[PDB]
Amino acid sequence: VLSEGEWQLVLHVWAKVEADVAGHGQDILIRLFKSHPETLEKFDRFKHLKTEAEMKASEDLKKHGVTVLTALGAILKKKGHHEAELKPLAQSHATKHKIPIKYLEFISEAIIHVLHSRHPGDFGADAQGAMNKALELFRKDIAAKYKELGYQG
Ligand code: HEM
Ligand SMILES: [Xe]
Ligand SMILES: [Xe]
Ligand SMILES: [Xe]
Ligand SMILES: [Xe]
Ligand SMILES: [Xe]
Ligand SMILES: [Zn+2]
Ligand SMILES: [Zn+2]
Repeated sequence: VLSEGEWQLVLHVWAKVEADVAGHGQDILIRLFKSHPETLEKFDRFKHLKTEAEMKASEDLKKHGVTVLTALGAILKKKGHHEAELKPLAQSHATKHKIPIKYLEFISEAIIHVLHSRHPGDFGADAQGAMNKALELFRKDIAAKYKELGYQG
């Protein structure tokens, strides 16, 4: 697990995301889709977007970015005691959206990239390491639920 000092790094950085949830959310989803266009295919809602300019122009995509970061923020704020918040998410992503664990790894990389881009002064290697650990813990617990339900990977 994360040490107290590492959770402090994560939660203090997260406060910076909360100062502009829509901007960070938009940037993270665009970075995911550009870096890994195969992830687009999983969203019937977005698969029509073919270019980066189209992604930037979509109000619906910006709305979903808020949904994603609001859910992730609720989880991080539980400092690992996130069973009630994580369960519904693991269920829907395994059984309904059918999202492989690898794509959760890809979105974790996009989050780190955007935090670095937006906060070059604030988000040094120690915070980056701590954020990586927090997202790993998130993935580990989702993966366990996937395995339970017979999806895993
Ligand atoms: C940071 C990790 C992620 C969080 C916190 C997250 C959160 C959510 C939330 C809260 C919803 C709406 C409720 C629901 O259906 O459960 C949702 C919908 C969805 N998510 Fe995720 N998600 C994450 C990663 C991903 C990834 C990597 C993909 C695909 C590559 C994905 C695919 C979807 C799809 C297809 C929907 C349904 C969208 C719609 O048609 O309305 N999610 N996500
Ligand atoms: Xe996001
Ligand atoms: Xe998820
Ligand atoms: Xe994640
Ligand atoms: Xe972010
Ligand atoms: Xe987490
Ligand atoms: Zn890829
Ligand atoms: Zn707008």
